[PDB]
Amino acid sequence: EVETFAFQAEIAQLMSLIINTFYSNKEIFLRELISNSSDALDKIRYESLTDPSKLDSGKELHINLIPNKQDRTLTIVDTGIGMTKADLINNLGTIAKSGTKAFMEALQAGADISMIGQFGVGFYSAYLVAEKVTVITKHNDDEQYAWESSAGGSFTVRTDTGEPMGRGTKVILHLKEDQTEYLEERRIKEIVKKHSQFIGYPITLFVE
Ligand SMILES: CC(C)c1cc(C(=O)N2Cc3ccccc3C2)c(O)cc1O
Repeated sequence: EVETFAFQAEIAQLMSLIINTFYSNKEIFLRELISNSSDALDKIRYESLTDPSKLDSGKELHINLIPNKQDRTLTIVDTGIGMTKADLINNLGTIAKSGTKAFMEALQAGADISMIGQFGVGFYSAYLVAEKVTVITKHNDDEQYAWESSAGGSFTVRTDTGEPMGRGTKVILHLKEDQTEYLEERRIKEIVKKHSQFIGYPITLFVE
């Protein structure tokens, strides 16, 4: 069973801006996803301090970067808190309506696209490089779900019968044809060092 949803008009607008604005500094997408992963890992870590059973779905708190040149995908995996069905539908747990509004106001007053993450809508920077994004997620309080969107105003949600993950979020970037540099090991290392050097969790870059 696949449910199709319309993005709120503001989010559809934000996505169209990201996809259609000329902006060469696309590499910032990765730091935005690593930042989201790090936030989700902080959440599970903090909740686990009063309830250790929250880590029964996995004790390791980490980030994996998985390039696949055959599929032309870059996948960002974490073992953070994950998201419920309600969170996914509600703009992947972001303050997207108010954040978009504030972001647009900032862009009028001298901000640029790289500042997207300051407004809580950094996830959408995935569309700088990806023609389609798949989000697989597992929260302790819910079952596993796949969110998907190629933009164009809509997204889908279905139950994911997996590859079960114990807990966390997997972001699969189906890269645009001209963005395959982000599958190269030396390029990924360079971007992690430039923008995400000092992060509170291990980042493992998988080799092919
Ligand atoms: C898709 C994107 C928004 C994203 C989400 C997560 C995620 O699971 N969460 C849950 C959570 C709880 C508190 C604070 C932030 C977050 C983000 C993720 O792990 C990675 C992502 O790219």
